[PDB]
Amino acid sequence: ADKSDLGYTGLTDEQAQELHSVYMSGLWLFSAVAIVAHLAVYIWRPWF
Repeated sequence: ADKSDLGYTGLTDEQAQELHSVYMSGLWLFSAVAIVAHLAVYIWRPWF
């Protein structure tokens, strides 16, 4: 016995993602690009 609005059950996974997916999405975004800001910045110095 539970909600999952015996239909909301599915769309949930999507809404439930509206807060989750998105979360783990921007999460690994500013956590990778940043890493670039650390390298990409000290990476455009050397060229040879």
